[PDB]
Amino acid sequence: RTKVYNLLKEMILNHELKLGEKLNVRELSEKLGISFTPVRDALLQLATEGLVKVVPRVGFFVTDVDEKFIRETIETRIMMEVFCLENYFDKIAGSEELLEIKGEIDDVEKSAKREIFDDSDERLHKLFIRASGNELIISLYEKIWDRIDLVRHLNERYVVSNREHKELIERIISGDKEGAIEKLKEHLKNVEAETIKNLYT
Amino acid sequence: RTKVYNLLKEMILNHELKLGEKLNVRELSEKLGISFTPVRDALLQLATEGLVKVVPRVGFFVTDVDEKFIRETIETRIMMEVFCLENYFDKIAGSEELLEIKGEIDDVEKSAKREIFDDSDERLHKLFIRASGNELIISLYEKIWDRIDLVRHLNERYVVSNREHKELIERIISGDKEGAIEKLKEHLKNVEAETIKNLYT
Repeated sequence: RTKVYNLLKEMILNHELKLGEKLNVRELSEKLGISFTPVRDALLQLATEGLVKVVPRVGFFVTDVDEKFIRETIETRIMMEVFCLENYFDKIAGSEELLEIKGEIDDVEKSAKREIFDDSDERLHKLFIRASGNELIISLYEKIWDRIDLVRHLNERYVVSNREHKELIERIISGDKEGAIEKLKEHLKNVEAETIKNLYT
Repeated sequence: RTKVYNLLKEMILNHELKLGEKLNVRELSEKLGISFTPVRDALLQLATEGLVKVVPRVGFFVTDVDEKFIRETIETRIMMEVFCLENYFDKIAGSEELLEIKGEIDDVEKSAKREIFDDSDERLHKLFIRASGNELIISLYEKIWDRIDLVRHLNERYVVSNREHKELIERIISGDKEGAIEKLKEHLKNVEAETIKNLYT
């Protein structure tokens, strides 16, 4: 149930199962060599998360992504990341993980290696959330991050995002709370706009 | 389906199925008069929501409630409700729904009827979230409200909460965003403390 959930989610997030694609439990079970029941269980789990849609009298489909999808994700990120950066600022600023990430970011500034960036991006934003120690918020944000991953194909600006991340960390390290928050908001709004523009290719 | 899920969730939230109680799929199916499949489907969804726990080779149980559960809910409420009240203030202030809630509050103060209070409490806090128009945040908050309903038995201070709601709404109508946010945070912290204190009675 979990192995298969994780496998099917990976296939949706990396678009092996395409946005909007019709999903058939039996096809998947045969494709994956896994019985029917845990495939169905996993699809239902994915439906409650919004990555799968269940259309009465028809069946399961991979979610479509439209402007609303992107916008709702970004507003949710603003709400959660800002709350956590504001209220757990000193914990974040003093963390060993912030310094590791800072190094990754410097590496990207030189290499423009997208893979390192992707790592650093997930790590930085999840750090802000993890610092709360609130398992409920952490678990909710894991699913919000899935929505971000789903639209990664539209998020081309990584070189400029990396500069934004570099500056954000500098503000955090210096103690500039309000400046850090403003930079985080600017970054998220810039991502929103770029992501949406690329939706319309 | 969702109907079965709603019935079972309702039985948890009203403590027909007690906190920590072992849930038997066979027994539940027979009680509700339905096939096993949708009962199992519903329990698995409730498990992903945190209202049910799955214990390996043992089975399903209603969640227990402890201090962490309460605290994590309350922090998440502060996060979401403050963000929506801050960013959608004028929309909330001008809504007809705020005026109806205002009237229910006066009913409660005169009458101290709990049932009217519980309606007003859900309506006021959900109004703040609904004003965002963000369906993702609205859908997440629906499940956070389930966690609030689960601990209603610990939340005795409704007469004083109602007076806090009265002041909060007066601050919204007066146009004092900052004062309204302060009062909302105070109210939520006061609910937290007393719900926790009543946990250990």
